[PDB]
Amino acid sequence: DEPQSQWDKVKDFANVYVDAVKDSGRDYVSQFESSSLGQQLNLNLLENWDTLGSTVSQLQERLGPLTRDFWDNLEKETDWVRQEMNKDLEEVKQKVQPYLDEFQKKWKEDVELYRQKASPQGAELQESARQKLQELQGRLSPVAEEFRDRMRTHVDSLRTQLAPHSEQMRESLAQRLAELKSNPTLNEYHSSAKSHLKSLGEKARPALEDLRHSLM
Repeated sequence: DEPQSQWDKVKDFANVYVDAVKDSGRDYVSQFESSSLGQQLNLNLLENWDTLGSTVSQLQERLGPLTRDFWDNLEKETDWVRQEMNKDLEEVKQKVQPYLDEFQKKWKEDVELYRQKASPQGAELQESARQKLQELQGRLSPVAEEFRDRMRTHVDSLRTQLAPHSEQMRESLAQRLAELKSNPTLNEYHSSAKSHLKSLGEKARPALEDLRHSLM
């Protein structure tokens, strides 16, 4: 029992780590979801050119486990980061009272949920499901274009979104425990959903500030 202004501080980082993990999910789902629909979509542009028929030569066959992959994948992550968004908010403020390890604890949780989204089993699933060939051409037909372009763009964008989110996650969570442990300062603002990414970069580790500016 020691009321003062700790509930406000804890509530800060609470949404911080959530803003990142949540931002990575929306971008992670866009790529994956774009791969499946983009596979049959691209192939169609090729056939429609003249053939005008389309089929399930692979675009559909792959689209099956594709959408289903990211589905259950993000389904857990998103559902977690979300439910934890508000939960952790009142959980961290209620844990600080009794003096718990919500700080080091959240680190084990956040990293857990990230290990999933960050590690899309679907990426290696489809990749290994075929194997016997790398990023290149070997089908002769014009279909290799959409396929190859999709194979590369798939893992490409996937790592493109996780690339930054990965470095930021290491910085946020890092300074996080340091903020509650060191206790540098405390702010009072019921941040709902307005420039949450901007305000974060301004008070985040020396690396996100670069993106905060270059991002209307």
